[PDB]
Amino acid sequence: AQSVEESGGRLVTPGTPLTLACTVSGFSLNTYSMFWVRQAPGKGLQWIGIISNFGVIYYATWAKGRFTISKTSTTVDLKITSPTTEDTATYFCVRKYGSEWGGDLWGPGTLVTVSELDMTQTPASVSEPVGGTVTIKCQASQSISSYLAWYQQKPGQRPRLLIYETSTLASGVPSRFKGSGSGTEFTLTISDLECADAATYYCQSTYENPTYVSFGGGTEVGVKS
Amino acid sequence: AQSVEESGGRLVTPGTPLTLACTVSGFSLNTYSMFWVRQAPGKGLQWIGIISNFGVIYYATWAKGRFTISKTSTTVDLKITSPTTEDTATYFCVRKYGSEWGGDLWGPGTLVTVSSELDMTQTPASVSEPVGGTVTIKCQASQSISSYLAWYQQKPGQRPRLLIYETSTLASGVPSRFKGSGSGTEFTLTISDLECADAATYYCQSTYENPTYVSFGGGTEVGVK
Repeated sequence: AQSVEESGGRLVTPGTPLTLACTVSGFSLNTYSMFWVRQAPGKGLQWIGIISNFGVIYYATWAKGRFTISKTSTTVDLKITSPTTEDTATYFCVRKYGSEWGGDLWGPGTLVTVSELDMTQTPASVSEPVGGTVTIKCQASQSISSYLAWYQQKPGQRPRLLIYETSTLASGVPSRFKGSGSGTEFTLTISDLECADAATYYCQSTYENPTYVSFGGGTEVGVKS
Repeated sequence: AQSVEESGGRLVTPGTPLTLACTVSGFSLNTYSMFWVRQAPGKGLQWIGIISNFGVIYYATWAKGRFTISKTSTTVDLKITSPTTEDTATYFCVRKYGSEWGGDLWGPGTLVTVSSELDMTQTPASVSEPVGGTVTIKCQASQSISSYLAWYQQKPGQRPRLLIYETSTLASGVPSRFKGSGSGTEFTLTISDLECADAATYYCQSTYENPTYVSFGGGTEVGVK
């Protein structure tokens, strides 16, 4: 079985440096690239940076100077150089799938407490009845061709990949989830809604450049009963 | 017969003053106090101010200068004196229940778009348990607020529903699976025999009868997985 797990999260005082670890099971970091994502409580997902199987690192522009990535044979490490209260978040390491800068295997995340493409997601929140239809729209500042993934996140759980390459369905995801779009306009449609489908959904630019990798703000989907 | 409805929400340019109306059915503004709450998209609930049945107004400290409340025999009005982009939100009027500065009847809310001191800490931010499980949410007040605490339920894209007032007293229609407890600074909500219907955001609110002490928690997303 292939799995991923983060560790190192704890309470800390501003400026006290901190290192998090991401330990992998069932695959080699000699084969697979890994990346780090964070999520402040109540806020959405934010990309920090990526390290290739050959150890080439790319950081988001906002993260440069604030974070250091490094790796061992079995561990990917994230150092927070000089924390502030704005760095309070759950930190996830994610295993990159082959074709794009998206992730198929997420860790449970580790909580840290401290005492340029734009993606526009609509709507923010929506509830429809069991059997209903929901449509989420995602709009990209620049053209990202087919490099778009959709993730599902239940409250207090990790994101699950639903769709990669705009329309390709991940293994075990039912065909009720339909992805479509090209360039700047993308949509996810959930047909025959079920209670299990209630979650937050995020679009992500999986374009292979750190300037272009971006998460939408999220869409809370509820189911009426 | 008893209901509340807001009106006046629209797109506006920064600085253009705007008045919203709250019109009631089934009760007298001679008997009941009314208060205004706002909710930016994706963000949580924020109290603006209250007007008594006798027309005595209290504003949140942040709201002073930014908002004006007034009433006619059948309408409660909220004026935004000089809107900014930070004022973009759904605005709710709420009918105050007798014992505390909490609200039992909420309107659908009206959307305003603008385009060109007690602290409540809710733990955890997000949580999922399995159907039949138990969920426990903690709410922590900066100062002692005695038994003046209410719990609200909000499904995505809907209005809040009052569950519990006076710390432990169960509102009309709410099943006994919802248990509230606490005193002073430490309060908890427990949902027993979890159901799909229960998946929502839950907010605690200080219902202390002073404008410096009225505050909403940041919310807890509850999932059912």
